[PDB]
Amino acid sequence: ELFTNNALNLVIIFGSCAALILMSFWFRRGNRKRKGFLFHAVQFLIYTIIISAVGSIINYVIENYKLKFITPGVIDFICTSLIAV
Amino acid sequence: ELFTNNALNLVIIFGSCAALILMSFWFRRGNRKRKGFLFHAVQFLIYTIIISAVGSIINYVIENYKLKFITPGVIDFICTSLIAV
Repeated sequence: ELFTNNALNLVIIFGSCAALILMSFWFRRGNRKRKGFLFHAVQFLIYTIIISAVGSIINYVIENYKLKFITPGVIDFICTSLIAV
Repeated sequence: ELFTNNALNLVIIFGSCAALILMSFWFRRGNRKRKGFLFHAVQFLIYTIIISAVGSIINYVIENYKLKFITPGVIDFICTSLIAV
């Protein structure tokens, strides 16, 4: 659905939009338009936040529609692999 | 069956085809037709991916047809032995 899916998503779905806003701010770089070290650190941090939110997003999808065969072990393994990469 | 088995296989069965495509690409070697060190490393990695996918493939076979007497402990022991070899 659309309204029911949005209601069940709670703030997990809005995490992607918030992270997009944060990425736009980092493109503006906030206080000063610079990059190096800490900039990459905070970018990696909010990417990890993106993946953490996506974990709950996909956890709700197979819980509110159908369990199917996702076996969330594999998706958390994939998320850890992406974080490592 | 054929259609039901394919539907229940999900992307685990297609992992073998994807790995075959990756092996063909490694035969083409992608950027440059060379080998050594990292080439063997990535080949071992995608072989491990093959075995990991086959684990779930065989896990679904005895779950959707009949449990029988496989005792998945022995098959994971065999897969670990093959990885070590």
